[PDB]
Amino acid sequence: DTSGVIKMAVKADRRAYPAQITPKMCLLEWCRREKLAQPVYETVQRPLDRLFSSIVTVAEQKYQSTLWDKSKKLAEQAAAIVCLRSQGLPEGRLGEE
Repeated sequence: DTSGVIKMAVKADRRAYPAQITPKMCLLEWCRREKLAQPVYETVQRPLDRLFSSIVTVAEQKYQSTLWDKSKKLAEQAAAIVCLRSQGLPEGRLGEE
């Protein structure tokens, strides 16, 4: 139910333009709207490879990509995508009310 880790093969990409909606923004809005504690990101490293991964915790469930990134920032975005994408949520859409 809320134990272990949910995983997806996700590699995040850099922002195409500075005003782009990122998966991290979508995950904050979702947690806000669902009345959940904000996401908690935890960095995992493979220093010999200069590799990074991130585990994101949302509603007591851990989320993580199956892929490592050279960027800590991109690994956090990848963890956010797995969280959204595995739940059927949009990763580039926010509400204007």
